[PDB]
Amino acid sequence: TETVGKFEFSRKDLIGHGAFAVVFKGRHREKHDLEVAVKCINKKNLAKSQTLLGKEIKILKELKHENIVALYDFQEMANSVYLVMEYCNGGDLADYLHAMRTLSEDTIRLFLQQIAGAMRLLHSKGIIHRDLKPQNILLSNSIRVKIADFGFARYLTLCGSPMYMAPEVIMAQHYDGKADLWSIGTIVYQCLTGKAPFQAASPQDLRLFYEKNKTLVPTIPRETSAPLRQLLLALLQRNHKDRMDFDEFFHHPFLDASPSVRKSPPV
Ligand SMILES: CC(C)[C@@H](C)NC(=O)c1ccc2nn[nH]c2c1
Ligand SMILES: [Cl-]
Ligand SMILES: [Cl-]
Repeated sequence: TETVGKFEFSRKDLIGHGAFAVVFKGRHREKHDLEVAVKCINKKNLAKSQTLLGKEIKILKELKHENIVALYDFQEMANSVYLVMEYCNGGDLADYLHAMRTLSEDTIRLFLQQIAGAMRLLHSKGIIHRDLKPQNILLSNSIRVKIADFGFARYLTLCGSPMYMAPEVIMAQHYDGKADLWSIGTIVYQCLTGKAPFQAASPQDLRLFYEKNKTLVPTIPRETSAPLRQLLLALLQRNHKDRMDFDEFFHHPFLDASPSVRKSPPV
């Protein structure tokens, strides 16, 4: 059993693994029923991992929201760094989509309302996440959504998953918070259809695709509701000048419950 301050964990309880972090389920050492997640360095990418976890500490100290993973404690050592965080017991959106294949528009609305709340705070603070993808949208059991993985966040060297990155980011142009809105659009599209809207054989081929095609239109199924169709077209604008801004996103009709009134749940 390893310890970080008043918290402990076994590496048997591996719950997350990225290029730049390994995450374990843990517990409070005094209150054994208090579950946590302990985010550690990935030694395969030590230098970068250390840098990113350091940055994440600094960002999350400033960010407190019900839809952003909470930071409870942290320790920074010479060759290692540890973040003690809110445990999310429902895995991530990547696992969920693999299992479900596609989500109902109602489920999408439920998750996106929560994302939108978190993003509202980022917007106010002038923070861009830059690495939004299904792997860092965490679920917790009434499914709560929490945005994680803030190591790449900046106030107004990125690597991750180019299929979720805005054209201006891929093309090494100026970007702002609207780059996160593109990412959200791609995620929403994937929840709806099971696939990313724009794919290529390689990151370089995706760049070439975005460079060549000054108008990008995602293929939205005929059966998609008018509000969701409109939202997806506006989020997935190639040129950020044309892309929906945060205000318009936050107040979009799709982010209101449909149906507005339903049955009370089965007894
Ligand atoms: C695997 C990493 C690269 C990343 C995507 N996961 C996390 O940062 C993470 C953070 C807090 C959590 N609390 N419960 N589960 C969690 C997972
Ligand atoms: Cl690559
Ligand atoms: Cl490439």
